[PDB]
Amino acid sequence: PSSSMADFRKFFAKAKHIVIISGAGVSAESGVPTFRGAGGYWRKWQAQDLATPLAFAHNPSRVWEFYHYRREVMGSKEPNAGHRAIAECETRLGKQGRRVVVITQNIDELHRKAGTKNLLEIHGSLFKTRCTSCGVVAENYKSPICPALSGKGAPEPGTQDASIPVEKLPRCEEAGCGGLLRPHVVWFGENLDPAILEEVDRELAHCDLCLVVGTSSVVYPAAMFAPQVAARGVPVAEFNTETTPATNRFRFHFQGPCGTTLPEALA
Ligand SMILES: C#CCNC(=O)[C@@H](NC(=O)[C@H](CCCCNC(=S)CCCC(=O)O)NC(=O)c1ccc(C2(C(F)(F)F)N=N2)cc1)c1ccc(O)cc1
Ligand SMILES: [Zn+2]
Repeated sequence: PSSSMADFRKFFAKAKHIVIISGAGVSAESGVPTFRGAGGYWRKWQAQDLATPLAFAHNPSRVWEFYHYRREVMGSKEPNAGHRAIAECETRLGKQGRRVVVITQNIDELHRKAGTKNLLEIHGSLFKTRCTSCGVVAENYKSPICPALSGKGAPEPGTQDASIPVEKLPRCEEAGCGGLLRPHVVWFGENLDPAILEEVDRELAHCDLCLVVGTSSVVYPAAMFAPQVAARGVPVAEFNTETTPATNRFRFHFQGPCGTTLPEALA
């Protein structure tokens, strides 16, 4: 694929509807642990070990400790220059009648924190809960999310399970429910919400330029979104620290941290 910033910016100057797909690399550049690839371990595990319905069924306390840790670390994390360039682009183009929408794989809300408004969080959020009894989805920023998790979630190998009884894990506050909450995060083996897929597809089907930023293009179905756009004939530019299995489907590839390349690309 082309690495001509000038040719990319010619498309950018005329694009009326830009889709920006983002993944864990953008979060890693803010120091967010992503628990995938080089993104870290929590105790002896990575995300694919704990972000599953079976893990939560068998050890909901351990899975809650993991997500508790990740919630609490966010207080010290800020959007990076990549997030900011993306948010600034949306704002600037929006005044010109031009649409920018972010479709993110990330669950850390840093695009929101940066001021992105047109945002599809296709895997949910660290800061939402879903009740396993009544299905209600709620925003939750409480620190700690429940008292039993105070001081828990420590990430060092050999840390013992808190083994919090399910009654003392986060519980639904809807009147008359009281069910056990789970993170409102899409886990491996679970499909994405059909309403979110419909919203994704509406943007993919109408965009005239697509950027795929900081993603390894190995998590499906998200990894197929930018290839679908390219197959429609629309230019796709990949901004990533390395090539990926999807790179050769795209019109452009710009190697480097997104905080380095995106401020120039989206100026
Ligand atoms: C990493 C990696 C690669 N794994 C994958 O891509 C797998 N994908 C998956 O498993 C994804 C979900 C991925 C969620 C990722 N969540 C993240 S990144 C949020 C943060 C998690 C955290 O950090 O805590 N799900 C699916 O791909 C999926 C698709 C269809 C169904 C379905 C059908 F009927 F529609 F076909 N049966 N109902 C179910 C699941 C996968 C595995 C095998 C397959 O054949 C297809 C997909
Ligand atoms: Zn409930």
